[PDB]
Amino acid sequence: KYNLKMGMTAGTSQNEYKAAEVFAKELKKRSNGEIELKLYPNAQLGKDDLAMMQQLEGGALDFTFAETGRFSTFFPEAEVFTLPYMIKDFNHMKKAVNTKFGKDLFKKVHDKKGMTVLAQAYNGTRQTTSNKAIKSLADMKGMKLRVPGAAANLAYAKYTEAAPTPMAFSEVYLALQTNAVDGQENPLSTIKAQKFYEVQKYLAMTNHILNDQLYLVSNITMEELPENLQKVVKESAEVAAEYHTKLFMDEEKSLKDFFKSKGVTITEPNLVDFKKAMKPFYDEYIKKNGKVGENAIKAIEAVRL
Ligand SMILES: CC(=O)N[C@H]1[C@H]([C@H](O)[C@H](O)CO)O[C@](O)(C(=O)O)C[C@@H]1O
Repeated sequence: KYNLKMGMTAGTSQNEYKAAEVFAKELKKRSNGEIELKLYPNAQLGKDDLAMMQQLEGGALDFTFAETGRFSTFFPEAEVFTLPYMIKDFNHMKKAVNTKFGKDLFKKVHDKKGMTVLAQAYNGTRQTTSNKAIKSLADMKGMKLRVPGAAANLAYAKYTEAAPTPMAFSEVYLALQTNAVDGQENPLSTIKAQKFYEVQKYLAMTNHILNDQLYLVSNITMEELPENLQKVVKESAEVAAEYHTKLFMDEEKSLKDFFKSKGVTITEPNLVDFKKAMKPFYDEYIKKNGKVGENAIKAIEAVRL
């Protein structure tokens, strides 16, 4: 019997965990009990996604979650997948990772980082919450905006003239409650699941970064499994990914109504000022990655539709 482990930053209330439960359910079903997957949420295995991805390389951890743009830590050119206002929708994201650039990235992740991408899911589009109303770009000036330890999110806070305040995901609620920070930044689904709306009187539809979610498996783990069970793992992830995608999609259809009923004021500021403010980070990306970065942008821009 194969007792596998899956770690994640998301809590048990979030859609990521719900889809992971389906993943474990499919694994046990399609393997006739040979494969049993235990879930380890709330980042109880490591600091963040970066720590758990490193655990997959060593084979200590079998499965974990990761955004495609998060691979920029290992392959700098992959940051194009998480550049602010670069990805339009999930259909664009699906096609963006299926470019020659996207396919080469996953291939490099396999060859050099010991991780195999099983499936891709939609993990929501990020918005901005605050204790004060954000109706223009000037309203975010000097606010202590919490962001994850990622360059794209840090840049978004910086070029909106906010004060980038990086901290762990588990420490966000308390920080908002005690007004240590003035606001955070996450998809609507995450905002509801982690109940950030309980401590945030405002919500700005900024739509700056789209998050996908990759079902990663350790290369060592796949090597320890019979070939037919490796196919089970692949198929189980694809099933969960669809369920994963549908969860975020369904909520984003009616979550704005939910928040407004809870007394949260939802603003929809003009985003052409937001998009224009992100230009120096694009220059930053290009200067760091050179022609590789330029061609990557033009390749992903082409499949936006
Ligand atoms: C797979 C994964 O760990 N996603 C996490 C992301 C990424 O760490 C970040 O976007 C960088 O890619 O940040 C969070 O949204 C956050 O801290 O607010 C939590 C979320 O669980």
